[PDB]
Amino acid sequence: FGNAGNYPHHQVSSFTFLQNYYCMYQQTNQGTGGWPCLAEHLQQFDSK
Amino acid sequence: VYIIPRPFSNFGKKLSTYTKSHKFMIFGLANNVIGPTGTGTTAVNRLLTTCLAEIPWQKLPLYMNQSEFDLLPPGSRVVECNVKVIFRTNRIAFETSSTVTKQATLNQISNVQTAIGLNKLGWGINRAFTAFQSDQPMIPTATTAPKYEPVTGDTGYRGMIADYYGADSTNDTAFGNAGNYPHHQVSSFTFLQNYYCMYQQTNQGTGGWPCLAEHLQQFDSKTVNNQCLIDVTYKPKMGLIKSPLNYKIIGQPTVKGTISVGDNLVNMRGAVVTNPPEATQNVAESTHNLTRNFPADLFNIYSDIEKSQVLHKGPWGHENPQIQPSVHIGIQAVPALTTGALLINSSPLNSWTDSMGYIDVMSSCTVMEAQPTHFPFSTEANTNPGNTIYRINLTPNSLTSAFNGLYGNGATLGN
Repeated sequence: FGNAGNYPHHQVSSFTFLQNYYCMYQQTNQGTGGWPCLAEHLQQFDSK
Repeated sequence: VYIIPRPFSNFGKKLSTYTKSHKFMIFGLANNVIGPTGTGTTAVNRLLTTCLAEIPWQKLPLYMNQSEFDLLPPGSRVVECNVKVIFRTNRIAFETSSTVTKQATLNQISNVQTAIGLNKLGWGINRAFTAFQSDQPMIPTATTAPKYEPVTGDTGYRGMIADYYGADSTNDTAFGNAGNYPHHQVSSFTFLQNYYCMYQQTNQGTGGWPCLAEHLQQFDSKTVNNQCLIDVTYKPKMGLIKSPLNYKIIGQPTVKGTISVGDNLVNMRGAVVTNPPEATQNVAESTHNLTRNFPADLFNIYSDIEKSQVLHKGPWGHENPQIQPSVHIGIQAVPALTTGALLINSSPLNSWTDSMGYIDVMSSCTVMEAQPTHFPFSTEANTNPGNTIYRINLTPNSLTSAFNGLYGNGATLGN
């Protein structure tokens, strides 16, 4: 509420971020072979 | 009647396919002020340079990675393999600096240029990776052995393979906040580390710079933009890419009565051949050829990492007692360098605006094979001399494509 505190955003159009991005896990020795291929599981367009 | 039906062992043929979307980047290397002899060995010679970046559609890794290669059965041969590229776009700098010279501009005039056969077929050499210049830094300076495999003066740079695929779940040098990334596997741009140029020395032979311009096409980039300008393919004349199949020694008389000599009067040609042009001259050349014929069967590869080994081996792998010739075509994509707006006083043209092109390239190939066996207790895959395959060995490199033709590749190492 406040000049400056936690805003109704949605209720009054506001941008807000998508606070999570995604990634892949993998360790070292208890199992191993390389980074699989994301590229063949998500499509890419020329944005514009 | 009643025929008792014979046996049969039909060994099937594995036939795979591979693809990969590489995102390559080129720079508009300023029509490369020719660099004199890259080596203190050929010292008096030079390289007229182009920005024509080289797409390695001949080095196995452009198509498949470690494993896929790794797992190919013996006798595995690449059937055909293709590349198509799209001028996804190019980017040119914006001088803020006013500095120098180079007047700042929102203008932009750039132009793509592609070319095919030149490489192999014409009069040039792929000599790249380089060593170069400060602002108005697109012309370059140190020639160098073209890099496909990884290079190192103990520190190392490169790894085509690893550039596209990253390291091993354990390998240190990569994996890391900051070390050798899976790129391909997770879309990344990477550069086309080789550009192409032409060699030529001074006095033992002479007449001027031939005309590249009439051996590569040029488009107004923006026009050709986001449209694919490459798509040529090669069906290697002989692409046995894994150690061949061993013919087994279990027939009968003399052919295993003993391991002696079993030779015979055939009256048909059966050995690989050789041209040795005797260039000798006194003000423009005088040549002489001498066909040399030679042997056959020892192996094809070893280090296993000889995936970074060449593709079409038409000049050395004679399959069975016979013969043949030919070279994998070659292919280049790029943008002629954007000239600085060097006002008034430029009456030399030598100021060059940094510009980088993002070319989108997809590579694919087939390679396939069988795993037959004709002997009941024979261990390995096995065939017969009927084909067995045969290599032809030599002291130095066999056809070292990293140094210009005479159509086939001379077998000696340049620069």
